This record gives sequence, structure tokens and C-alpha cells, in this order.
Amino acid sequence: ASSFVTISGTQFNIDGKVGYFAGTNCYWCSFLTNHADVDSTFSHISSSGLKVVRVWGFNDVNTQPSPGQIWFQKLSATGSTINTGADGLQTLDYVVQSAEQHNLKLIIPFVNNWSDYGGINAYVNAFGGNATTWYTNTAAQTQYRKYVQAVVSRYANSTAIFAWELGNEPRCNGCSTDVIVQWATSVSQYVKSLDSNHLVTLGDEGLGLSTGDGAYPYTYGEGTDFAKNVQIKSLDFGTFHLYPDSWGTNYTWGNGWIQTHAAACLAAGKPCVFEEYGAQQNPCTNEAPWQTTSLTTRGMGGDMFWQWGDTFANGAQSNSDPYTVWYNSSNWQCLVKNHVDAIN
Ligand SMILES: *[C@@H]1O[C@H](CO)[C@@H](O)[C@H](O)[C@H]1NC(C)=O
Ligand SMILES: *[C@@H]1O[C@H](CO)[C@@H](O)[C@H](O)[C@H]1NC(C)=O
Ligand SMILES: *[C@@H]1O[C@H](CO)[C@@H](O)[C@H](O)[C@H]1NC(C)=O
Ligand SMILES: *[C@H]1O[C@H](CO)[C@@H](O)[C@H](O)[C@H]1NC(C)=O
Repeated sequence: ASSFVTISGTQFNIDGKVGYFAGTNCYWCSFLTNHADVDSTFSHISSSGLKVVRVWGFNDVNTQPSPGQIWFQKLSATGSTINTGADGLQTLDYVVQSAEQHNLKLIIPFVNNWSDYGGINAYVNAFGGNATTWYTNTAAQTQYRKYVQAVVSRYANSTAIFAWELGNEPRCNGCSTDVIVQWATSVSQYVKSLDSNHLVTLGDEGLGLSTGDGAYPYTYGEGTDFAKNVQIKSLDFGTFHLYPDSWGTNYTWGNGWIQTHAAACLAAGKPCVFEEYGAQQNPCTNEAPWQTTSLTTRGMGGDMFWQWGDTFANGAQSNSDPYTVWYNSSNWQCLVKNHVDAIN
């Protein structure tokens, strides 16, 4: 079947089936220009049994790129432009078309915290302030909400959207945690006002939670309070990410990070999505326990590793990093086929 993704209990209902899901991150899927490369990648993700793919919903620039290069929005002090041409949001339209054909669902964030593909910094270049004043910078927020409308109105009645996501890893370093609570509240109310069919979430890493062991990710240095955020009425589920190598923690600390977040989601009466994770060293050994904790903890609705890697008919490989799990590799067998088989 094909219906809108909803929540039943503290699980997701995807095409009429209520139960845990596995998915993957494919930020780069959104920028593929050859339709055959979106088709082969989505064929592989679907035939692997994954149900949800997270793709970027942004590609922000301050200067127009070399002719032929993809860009979705040009941010300027004197008038910004949202690109709906063939080198713009039509590349994301094909990703949604292919998700519909392959019975896949998509999580789509609207801005990056980080400067990759522009991010908050491309708004600060156009509209002044800095990365923490961005949240209440009227000109930057007015353009951000114009871009949110331009993306949400294309797919608001498509059954292939799993959830809209306010941003990738929003932080407010050193800020009061109320700055992101009030921004997330207002912006998720706005997204609900444009689309009543789809779920909405924040896209944060889950930093700031007092039920942990006091490591830096549980403290409040990055402007986020997980328990305050998941209680926002217009956010339907919580997200959290996990990178012990970057965070200075050991890999086994990841299980308690999953458990504490899951319990905070369930205390708020909602599901959690373990939305990104990776280990740079020995990923099959170090990430498989995390997948089993997530599958077996009440409050979790699904998990998505960072990240899918694939290769195309002409012999080119996709973008990648040290966390890529290449389709058909031995790490794919360990972290994708074995995990889908455990779920069902
Ligand atoms: C960002 O701007 C605000 C307001 O001027 C200021 O209070 C804060 O210190 C600035 N951040 C940095 C890192 O300078
Ligand atoms: C599209 O979805 C909106 C709810 O977000 C609904 O009001 C509208 O009727 C739907 N459009 C069609 C053509 O069904
Ligand atoms: C994937 O592996 C199978 C062998 O297990 C092979 O039949 C198929 O051609 C491979 N797919 C790609 C895209 O290489
Ligand atoms: C590191 O993690 C915890 C501290 O959070 C410690 O008790 C545990 O023994 C260590 N585990 C490994 C395998 O390093």
C-alpha cells in the first residue's frame, strides 16, 4: 500500500505496517544529476529492506556556482533566489519520484548547522550576525521560512515523505537552551500550517540530557535540552545522533546514550529515531551492538546509519567519508542485511 507515515503508540505506521524500521542516510542522493544513478541507488536500498532514507533538503550558496552545478538557494543581502530549475530543486523532485516508485520514505532537513552545502554560515554571510544570533535574525529567519515553504509545498501531498526536519544538527553553542526551544516551537508550528499530512522533527543530535553520566554530550554547552525539545507539541518524535570518535567517548558508551534518549522519548509519549551513527574503527564490531540496543529498547521507532555508499553504471562512486558502508560490501552484510533480518 502507500499511505501517509503516521505514529501508532510509540512506533511508526509505514504503508499500513506498524513496527520498527531500519533506514540509512544518503545526503548526496539529493544532488545526483543522472536519474539512472538515483534509480540504481534506491533500487539497492529498497532491495536491502531499508524503508527510510535521509536526504538533504538544502544546498545553499552565496555566489552562483559554475554553470551546470547544482544549487537550491542563493542567499544574498539584496534578494535571495530559490532555484526550481533543472540544476536546482528538480534534482530533489526526482529523488521524491524515485522514492514513490520504490516505496521508500524520506526524512528531509531544511538547513545545515554546519557549513557543508552552505548552512547557517551562508545565512550569516548574507544577513549578518553570527551562528548563535541566526535563530532570532529576522532577515535570515524570513528567508529560511520562504525556503521551507518552497520545499514543503512541492511534496506536501506525497506519501513518500516520512518527516520534515527543521535542520541537520542544530546547535547554539554556549546559548541558553530556550533559544532553540522557542525557535523549534515556532518553526514546527509553521511547517504544520503548510502540511497537515506529515510528521515533523528537529534533527538535533540529542545533546543535553541529565540522566546520563556527565560526559560532554549530556551537558548543556551546545544550546539544546533534549527533554525540553521532545515535549514541544508540534514535534512528533525525537531524533539523536552518535559519534564516539568525534565526541571523545568509547564505543560502548553508545548503548547508554541510546537507552537514555529512548526513555526520554517514551516519557514524552513519542517515538525516538536513532538518526545517525558511525564508528571510524571496526564498524561491524562496534556498531552492531548499538543496532541491537535500539531494536530492543521501548521508546525507539527505528534507526539509520551514517551512511550509504554506492557506485554507478559508469564506474563512478558516490560521495563518501570514513563512515560510509558501501552497498554489497562485507560491512553491508554485517550492518544492513543482518540487521534487517533481525528486525524481520
Ligand atoms: C555572537 O553575537 C552575539 C551578539 O552580539 C554575541 O553576544 C556573541 O558573543 C557572539 N559570538 C561570538 C562567538 O562572538
Ligand atoms: C493536500 O493536503 C492538504 C493537507 O496538508 C489537504 O488540505 C488538501 O486537500 C490535499 N490536496 C488534495 C488535492 O487532496
Ligand atoms: C551485488 O552482489 C551480488 C552477489 O551477491 C551480485 O549478483 C550483484 O551483481 C551485485 N550488485 C552490484 C550493484 O554490484
Ligand atoms: C569505557 O566506558 C565506560 C565509561 O563510560 C567504562 O566504565 C568502560 O569500562 C569502558 N569500556 C571500554 C570497553 O573501553
